[PDB]
Amino acid sequence: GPQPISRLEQCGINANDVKKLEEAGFHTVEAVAYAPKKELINIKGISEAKADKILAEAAKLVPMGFTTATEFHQRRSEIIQITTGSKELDKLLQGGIETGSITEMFGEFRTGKTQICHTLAVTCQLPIDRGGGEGKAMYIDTEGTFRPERLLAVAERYGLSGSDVLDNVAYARAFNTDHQTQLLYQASAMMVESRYALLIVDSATALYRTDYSGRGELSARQMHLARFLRMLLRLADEFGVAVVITNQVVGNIIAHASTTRLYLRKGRGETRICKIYDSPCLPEAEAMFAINADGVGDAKD
Amino acid sequence: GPQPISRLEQCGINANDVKKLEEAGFHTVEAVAYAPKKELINIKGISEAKADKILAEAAKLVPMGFTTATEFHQRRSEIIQITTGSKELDKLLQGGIETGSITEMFGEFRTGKTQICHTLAVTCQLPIDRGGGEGKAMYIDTEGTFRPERLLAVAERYGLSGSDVLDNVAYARAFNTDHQTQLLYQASAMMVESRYALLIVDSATALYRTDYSGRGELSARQMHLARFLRMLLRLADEFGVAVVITNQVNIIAHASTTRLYLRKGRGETRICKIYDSPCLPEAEAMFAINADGVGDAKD
Amino acid sequence: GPQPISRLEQCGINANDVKKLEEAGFHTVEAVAYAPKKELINIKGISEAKADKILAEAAKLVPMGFTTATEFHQRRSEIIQITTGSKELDKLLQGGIETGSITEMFGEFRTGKTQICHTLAVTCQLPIDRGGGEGKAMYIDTEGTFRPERLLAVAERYGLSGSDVLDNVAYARAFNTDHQTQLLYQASAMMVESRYALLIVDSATALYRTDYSGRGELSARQMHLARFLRMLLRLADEFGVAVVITNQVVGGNIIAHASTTRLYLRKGRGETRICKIYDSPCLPEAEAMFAINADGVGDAKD
Ligand SMILES: Nc1ncnc2c1ncn2[C@@H]1O[C@H](COP(=O)(O)OP(=O)(O)OP(=O)(O)O)[C@@H](O)[C@H]1O
Ligand SMILES: Nc1ncnc2c1ncn2[C@@H]1O[C@H](COP(=O)(O)OP(=O)(O)OP(=O)(O)O)[C@@H](O)[C@H]1O
Ligand SMILES: Nc1ncnc2c1ncn2[C@@H]1O[C@H](COP(=O)(O)OP(=O)(O)OP(=O)(O)O)[C@@H](O)[C@H]1O
Ligand SMILES: [Mg+2]
Ligand SMILES: [Mg+2]
Ligand SMILES: [Mg+2]
Repeated sequence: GPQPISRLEQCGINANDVKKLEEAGFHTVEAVAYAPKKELINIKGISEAKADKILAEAAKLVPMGFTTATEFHQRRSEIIQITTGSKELDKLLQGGIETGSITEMFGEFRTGKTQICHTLAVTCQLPIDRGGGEGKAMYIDTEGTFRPERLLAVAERYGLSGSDVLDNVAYARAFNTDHQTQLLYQASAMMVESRYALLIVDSATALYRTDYSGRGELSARQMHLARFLRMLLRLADEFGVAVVITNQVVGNIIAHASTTRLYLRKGRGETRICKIYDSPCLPEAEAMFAINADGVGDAKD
Repeated sequence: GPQPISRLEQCGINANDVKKLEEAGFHTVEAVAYAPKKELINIKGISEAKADKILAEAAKLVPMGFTTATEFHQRRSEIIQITTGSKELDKLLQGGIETGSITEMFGEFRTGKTQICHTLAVTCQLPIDRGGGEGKAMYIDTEGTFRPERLLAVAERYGLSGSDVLDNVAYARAFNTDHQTQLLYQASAMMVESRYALLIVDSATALYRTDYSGRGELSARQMHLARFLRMLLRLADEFGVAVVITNQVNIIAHASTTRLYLRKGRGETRICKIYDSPCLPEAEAMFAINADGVGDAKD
Repeated sequence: GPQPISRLEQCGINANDVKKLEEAGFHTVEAVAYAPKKELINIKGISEAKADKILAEAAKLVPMGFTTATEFHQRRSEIIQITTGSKELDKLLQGGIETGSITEMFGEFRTGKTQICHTLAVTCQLPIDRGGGEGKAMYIDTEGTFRPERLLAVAERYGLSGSDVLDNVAYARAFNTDHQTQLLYQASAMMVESRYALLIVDSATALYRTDYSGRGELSARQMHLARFLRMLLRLADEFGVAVVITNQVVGGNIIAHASTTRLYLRKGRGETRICKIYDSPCLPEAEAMFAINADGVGDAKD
């Protein structure tokens, strides 16, 4: 129950004003309730009086009162944890990737940040009883490393139709930072008509280094990156989907944006070691995994 | 003895005018005595004549004369200090978190600002004789980092019923600065029916960076934050509860009474340092983050 | 279908402004859509208003919306894979050299970086049904190791006219880094009038060590190399040709994401050589052995 924006018109908001909200980026009742007063006023063709009518009726459908901690604890029992393909890696995450939050994977090059994303892009279509999310996947690529054939190998592992998996994965390559943020506007509208479960941005920081290379323009890219991260957190709270982003390390804005940070480093041979950095519920522990032809699997020395 | 506002009606003020004061945020005689003349005039449906009647009769129940330092010293002896879970950390605070004042914890990410809040959200329910506050907990979250499972582990450490602990913790996530301030209005009404002891805002500065990002709007966000901090100080003086806020790293200079700096040590160990304080000396203390909550370091 | 830049003039942009885009390096509508806002504004005689009209109308011809994974799978199915001459080496690359992307071959001296380039310079002229690209070859040399006689021996192996093979190979030796980058401007104009299929730069890192030898100039050569690498990746997306560069490792961290497939070469017994794949999004870490024969790069024959 994400409260479609069409129900906001039933409260009293005229249908023409709803069109302005959809083109602005708001497609749910929870989105306008998330927005302050200044967000609706800045929209073209919306006065302060019209903004107050939206916030009042939006709070009726989505209440924001105080709830008991035992109630929010039961809300965590309804959270879906997507498997990563490795049993030892799933134990490290106390179940898997938590939906509705941003997960950051920072590590050296060639470690396997992109490989983990391709594996998760298929496991989200798995049934919920098998550790999936029963939703479509969304892959935003910036390195040119997207390979649909790698998705077919993961589908064969769990016995899913490779053709149906590719039909449920949306792909788009961002050419620049302005294009990278612009793709999120189309992403919000697509998640309203169909159910998605995973949003992948690989890489989320590559385009911010090539465009703004000067020293006086450092504050400019930080303003653009902060605005890009805020839209990711809004989409996570809006649709309850898992957000996975990659970062290349040879960065203080992705501190509070990410809810769970993962550090990847290379081990002996094809084995890799993963460690949890920042997390509110998971303890600092490590787990070993490997990168096989079937995707991300368990280590087999 | 904070003089509830119901006694103000007994002096001569009609009860209907008192209802307008409660909807504004004033629920005690000390609260309306705290407010100047301009605060009551700005309230809808209150004239200057009605405001003068309130302040005059409020001074009878709450006098504003000079008192001996030994008398105010005994009033500070009644202040409750909530334990933090670490014995070395409790010694640093000369007892623990002081109720009725704002405590700010500023530090880098992953230091443990949220972990201290979850630990204090359970230790505040302990009996006062056991180092608690004998009151419910209130958690206002802005990062999405609230974990009820962390509260259960701390409750099992001190031998408390996990179900009863979750029933005594109020949780609400603020989506923006306007929503963050709006939650305090509901918070004041909840503290009237039941006794609370701790108010947590994590983070108190995160939403003020996401909403107001421009440069021409810099003066606007400072006015909204200053008004938010004054409401926290008003709630602390009104109900005598502890206010704990986190900040990720000038307006919170005089607003905050005790500042705590957190930095990471080797492994799971953490180091805490006191920044600004009128009674606590500049000292440091070491603590750890265990599965049972915030405990002492054990090399 | 890369949408040539001449179609951008049909939308409303005057043809004279399009001429400035060709002199800058943009020859398709997908190229100006690839470029951000700052790239077009920095060009002499182009204002922000003219740049906004280009980017807006370019998005109309080349949409930048989300596509199904099955659609991008068919886009990779249309990519031409040029054979390397060794059957075991072609199996290692899941087909051959991928066009439209940069392929790096880093290895010690005498391993065979130059020999592989000469072999690919002839196999690209083969028919696509025979594993070729049906396009001309372009060789940018920096070591003075270009030998047309090696091209004639490879042409005799595949039964091609040696005279016609030499007529379809463009050669130019870069004397310095500034000359190395300047040759790419001439390369873009040549690929518009005639069809090319392969661009070879051997070596792509030799001139950046001899020219910039000081320590205070280290940050200067990295800016020039990074700008040079971006132009190679842009030409690959623009013309859909394969880009092969060689590097001596006694590599750089800037060619990390720029290169799509890295190959490591080491010497075996005799004339045999061993090849290994380093970084790749689709190819697994595996090794393959090959040899250097008089006919070019062939399979190992103990
Ligand atoms: N088909 C495959 N089968 C098995 N293993 C593979 C396959 N393809 C790639 N790998 C392995 O996965 C790794 C790929 O690393 P990856 O491309 O994910 O790095 P990355 O984190 O994306 O770095 P960057 O994005 O900065 O280039 C390689 O080291 C390789 O060993
Ligand atoms: N179950 C657990 N057992 C032991 N330690 C834990 C457990 N869960 C979390 N931790 C530790 O507590 C820390 C949590 O950091 P925390 O989330 O408090 O940072 P923070 O102050 O909220 O930073 P920010 O709010 O700016 O993101 C982690 O570094 C982790 O090592
Ligand atoms: N006509 C030929 N017949 C057989 N083998 C040959 C012939 N010509 C050259 N070779 C072999 O090919 C190899 C050439 O190595 P090559 O010049 O490709 O090294 P490289 O990778 O260019 O090193 P660098 O360019 O860094 O000096 C020689 O070792 C030689 O044995
Ligand atoms: Mg990658
Ligand atoms: Mg936190
Ligand atoms: Mg060579």
